[PDB]
Amino acid sequence: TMGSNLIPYANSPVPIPYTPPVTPVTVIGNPRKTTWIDIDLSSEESGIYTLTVGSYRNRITKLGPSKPNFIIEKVAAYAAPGDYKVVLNDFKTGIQVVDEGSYAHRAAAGILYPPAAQMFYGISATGTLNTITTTAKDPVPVVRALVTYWDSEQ
Amino acid sequence: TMGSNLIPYANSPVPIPYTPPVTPVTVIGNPRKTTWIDIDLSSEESGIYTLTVGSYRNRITKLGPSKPNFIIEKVAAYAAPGDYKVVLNDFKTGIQVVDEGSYAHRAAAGILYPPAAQMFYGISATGTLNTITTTAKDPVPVVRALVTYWDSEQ
Amino acid sequence: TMGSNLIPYANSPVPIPYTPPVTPVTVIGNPRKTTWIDIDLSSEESGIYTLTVGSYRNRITKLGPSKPNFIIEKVAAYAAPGDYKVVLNDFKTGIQVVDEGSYAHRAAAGILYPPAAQMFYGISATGTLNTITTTAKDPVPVVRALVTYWDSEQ
Amino acid sequence: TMGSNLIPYANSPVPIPYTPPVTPVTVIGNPRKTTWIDIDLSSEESGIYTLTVGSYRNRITKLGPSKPNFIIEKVAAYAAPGDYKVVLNDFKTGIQVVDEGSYAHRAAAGILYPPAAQMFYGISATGTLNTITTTAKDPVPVVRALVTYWDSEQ
Amino acid sequence: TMGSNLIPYANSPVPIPYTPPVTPVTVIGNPRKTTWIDIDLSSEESGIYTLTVGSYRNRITKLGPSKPNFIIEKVAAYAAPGDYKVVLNDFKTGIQVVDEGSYAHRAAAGILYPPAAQMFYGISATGTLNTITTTAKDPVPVVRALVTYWDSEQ
Amino acid sequence: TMGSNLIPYANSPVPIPYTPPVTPVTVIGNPRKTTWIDIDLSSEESGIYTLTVGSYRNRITKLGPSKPNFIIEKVAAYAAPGDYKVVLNDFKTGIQVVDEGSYAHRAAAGILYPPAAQMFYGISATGTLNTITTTAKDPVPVVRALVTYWDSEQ
Amino acid sequence: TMGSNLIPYANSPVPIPYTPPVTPVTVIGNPRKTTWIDIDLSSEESGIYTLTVGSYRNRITKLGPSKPNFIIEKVAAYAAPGDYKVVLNDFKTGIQVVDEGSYAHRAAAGILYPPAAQMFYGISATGTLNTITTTAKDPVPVVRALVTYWDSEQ
Amino acid sequence: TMGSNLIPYANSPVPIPYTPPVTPVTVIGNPRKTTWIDIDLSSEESGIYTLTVGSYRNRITKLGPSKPNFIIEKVAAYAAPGDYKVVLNDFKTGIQVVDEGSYAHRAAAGILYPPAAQMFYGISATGTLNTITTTAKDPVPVVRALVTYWDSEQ
Ligand SMILES: [Ca+2]
Ligand SMILES: [Ca+2]
Ligand SMILES: [Ca+2]
Ligand SMILES: [Ca+2]
Ligand SMILES: [Ca+2]
Ligand SMILES: [Ca+2]
Ligand SMILES: [Ca+2]
Ligand SMILES: [Ca+2]
Ligand SMILES: [Ca+2]
Ligand SMILES: [Ca+2]
Ligand SMILES: [Ca+2]
Ligand SMILES: [Ca+2]
Repeated sequence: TMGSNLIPYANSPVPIPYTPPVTPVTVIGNPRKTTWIDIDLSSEESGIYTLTVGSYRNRITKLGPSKPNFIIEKVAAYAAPGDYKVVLNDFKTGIQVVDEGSYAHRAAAGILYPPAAQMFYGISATGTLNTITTTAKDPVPVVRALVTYWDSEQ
Repeated sequence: TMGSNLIPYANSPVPIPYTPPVTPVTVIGNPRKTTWIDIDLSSEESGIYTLTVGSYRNRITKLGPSKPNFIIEKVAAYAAPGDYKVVLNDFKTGIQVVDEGSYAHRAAAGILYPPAAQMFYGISATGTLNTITTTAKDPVPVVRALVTYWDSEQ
Repeated sequence: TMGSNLIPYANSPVPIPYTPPVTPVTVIGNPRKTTWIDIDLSSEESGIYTLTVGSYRNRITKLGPSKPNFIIEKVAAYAAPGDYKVVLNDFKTGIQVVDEGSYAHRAAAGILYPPAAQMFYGISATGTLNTITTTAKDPVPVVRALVTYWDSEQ
Repeated sequence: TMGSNLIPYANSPVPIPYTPPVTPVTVIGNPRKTTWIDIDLSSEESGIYTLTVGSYRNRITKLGPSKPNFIIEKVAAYAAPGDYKVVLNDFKTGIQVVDEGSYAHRAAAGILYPPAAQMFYGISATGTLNTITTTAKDPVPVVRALVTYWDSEQ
Repeated sequence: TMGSNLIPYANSPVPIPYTPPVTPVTVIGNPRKTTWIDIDLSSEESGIYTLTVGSYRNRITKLGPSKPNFIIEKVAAYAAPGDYKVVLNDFKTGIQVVDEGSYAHRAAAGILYPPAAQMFYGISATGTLNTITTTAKDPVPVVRALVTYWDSEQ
Repeated sequence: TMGSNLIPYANSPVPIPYTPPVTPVTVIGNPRKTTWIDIDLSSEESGIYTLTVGSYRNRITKLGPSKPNFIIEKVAAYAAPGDYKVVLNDFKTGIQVVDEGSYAHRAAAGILYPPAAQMFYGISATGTLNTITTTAKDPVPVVRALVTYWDSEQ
Repeated sequence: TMGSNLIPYANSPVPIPYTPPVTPVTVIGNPRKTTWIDIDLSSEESGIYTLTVGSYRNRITKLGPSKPNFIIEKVAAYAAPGDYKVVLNDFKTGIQVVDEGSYAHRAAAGILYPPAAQMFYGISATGTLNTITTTAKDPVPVVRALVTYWDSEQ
Repeated sequence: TMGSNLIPYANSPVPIPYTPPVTPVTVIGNPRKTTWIDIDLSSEESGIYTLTVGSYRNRITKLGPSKPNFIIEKVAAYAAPGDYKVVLNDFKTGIQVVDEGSYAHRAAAGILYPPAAQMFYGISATGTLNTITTTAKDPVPVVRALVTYWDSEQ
């Protein structure tokens, strides 16, 4: 069941011997993980919430790595649930998305980065990546991002 | 293709907007990864190489986590390729495996831990888990282990 | 026919009410357009016609955007229809294409940029991209390029 | 795959030559784009929000064109999500739509312009097109409009 | 058989006339070739063998080009056949692979660069790309790399 | 997809490890390439344009090799597009081809060398291979040749 | 029937007009012909009849060409019909064939030259190609040869 | 493959013996060849270009025979590619063909001689066969003729 070659498999508190392959497995020292994350977005009175590389990086250090490398496949910004507008933006290209929402279906603006737009951000990389703009005197928006992070240290 | 709901997908250096779900995704703060690892096994003149929890832990810190939790699903010990014997052992139960090998098919002894034998080892856990015994005046053996590690810090 | 949910559709000078979706549509603030363009190529006595980023950009400002971003998917250079040669070149890689033509089938040299060769050129980007070389004392060649342009200003 | 006639297609950072058509492509100097837009609607104490041609035009200049031409295929007005009423109107014909809504399904009034009702608005055109009427002392409504805009300058 | 349009094809020491196409073929001045290469790796007492861009370039000049451009699709490092370990690494990302091997199946660590990880290296590019780490006092490892090289000079 | 044996393939800027074959690949140090070329043919007032081995060789050095070996599989000579005649000839055998053409279908004379007529020309080889004869006071003809070139230096 | 495009074909002493192709046919100035020949073989008292290149050439001048090029695909030597032996030989390789025959089935020795053994003999080529050996005081043998001859003069 | 009766056929530089037929092949001393030819047509200010038997004969001596016999199966006259007229004529019968052409499809007038109109022309035959008439002050026309020539000398 789990590669039991010698004796029958049976879930029990007692292990099971097996014959592993003739050759040790090829090992990946710094593996990768694709997973959604949540970003804090401390309140801003300007109404403009800037997503830097430091932001994603510091939020990715809370998933385990200390000095992470990452890429971004998607970014969704959700406003507060009320009658609010959120404007998501890619700082380099200029792609701009808008959505207005109600209390049930809150505002949702997403940008999607194809493999040719995906950019690798190291520990020395900085700069602004995405920018969120809500009307001033509004709650803080909700940001979700699909990243592929991995350890840098070899 | 990648969840493009608004415009057609096309791999290019320019991102693609999309409509994310009505609800943010459920996020796992400390994810898990099942992967084989390799353990150093500094030379021992007794011929006996003890695998403690500190060993697996220190080798799992090199995969990214600083204070990891882990379990073990398998352990394979491979001797040097020559005419040598390796004896693998589970210290608690007493399961003992032996193999002798030639230069092509090197010695290979594996123990397999079913879900009821899998034990969760935290950062405060210690003790001896596995013990490898080779004849004295022999090369250091090769240890492969399938672990499921994850961050502990919340 | 056009999303008429309330009353029947009928083309007439009188509009038709409808029920739009529960949620406003996700809006793309700076949309993209993939389209062929034509570049002027002022006469050169050297016989060498250099295509800079400023060239494509100034020719893309005539499609509407003032400060455009763009990528290039293809470049075809066509010589004059007579007995002439055109040499197209990518300045960075070094890819070089040649064609000789007659009065019916004029010379045609094309370079094709796959998604990994497509490069994003902003408003601060400059440099030479493509180079066309015709024999001196020849008519000006004809350049066609498939670009994906979009507004930069957010 | 992308019109590769000479060599096989392979996504890589290196372009691909190809044979373009015998004749250059027919070029459209001022292309068109059909897309939804969002209109600001500065607060009004009368409760009546007038949509002029200048409104749509100024909101369409933010999509890239400086002096745009446009037509309108649809107009949806959404009120605030609470217990509110929105009245949408075509100023010329007199078509009037009403909807009352709750916090989940917010008020939604749409007018739909068939090809015989679609009117071309230039840069010299003015006048009132649509009129929205909400009860005084109410939030500003949300307007979505499907336009087909294009550059005017030749 | 080989495009014989005038007379029948027959392999003989006498050529065969034919009617070539109406238009000369489109010519690629600097063609590309994807092929595996072998890198020398002069002995190092540190046990660490650094693969720079100069390394691949100098090994690619022996395939014919003088000033080559190239990309890398794969890198496999093979240790000596004995009881040895090889650690392959991508210097930028941090991907790390390990393998231990016997006399028959020698150690083999490979990294694979997808089209979005493939990077174009010119004649002015430098820096470290891959790093191999073997225990000190060990034989030199064996490096195989799939490159797509092409001439730069136009 | 590209030989990914360890993890799933996904085009991204992050490489993919893999298990290469048990044995390094057999490497070809001086590879071959079959491709059409174009030859300059400086104007001649005699009306006779002689194609030596030096001609093909110097035109093949512009494809990358410095000291190339080559064979010839085909030779097509195209005259100017007007009302002209071209006479192609193999200097050794005596095969002679003629064509007259109009402005649309320009003159085209081709000779085709089967594998028994294909001759290997080294860097010490010289002599006349093909001879083109156009009426004096005529434009220079266009020569296309399918060669299989390869590096000589070992 | 014979390419009659204008009027119906009818064999009669009156020609038939037709529309020839848009382009004149590609012309072969020195055509080739594969045909068997017969060689005189003036009597020799040694019993040995040497076939030089001059022999085949002089016998091929009687088929029309003055300065011919040729290759050889086969050589059959037939002895006199009585009780005689013929020995055919290739002078370069050393291939030797023997046959003895009766009055009905006369001696027949053939050598067959595959496309890699076929050699092109020009007007400057000389040397011995084939050698026939009959017992002294015997009639002259009969030689048949399949040649591919063509004019050399361009 | 090529009549190999003794040993297997294999293309190699080494010949192959075979058993030829019991009887030598029947030999044709002066073979025939049907092939198109091109005729020079020195410029004429009258605008009338007369095709004698000497013309075809002298143009057929350049295909190899010195004193040839021939017949004619077809004659196509092509004018210059511009706006010109060509009139082809059979001098004996009186058949007259006309065509006017443009720059793409040049003028083309053909006469076709069925087997009863085909006439055998020896080395003593003379006279006018075909006559071409173009307007004076025009380029020289292009004549193609399908002949069946053969050696006369026995
Ligand atoms: Ca690491
Ligand atoms: Ca269990
Ligand atoms: Ca954690
Ligand atoms: Ca890509
Ligand atoms: Ca914009
Ligand atoms: Ca315009
Ligand atoms: Ca080059
Ligand atoms: Ca051959
Ligand atoms: Ca070489
Ligand atoms: Ca000749
Ligand atoms: Ca007849
Ligand atoms: Ca004869």
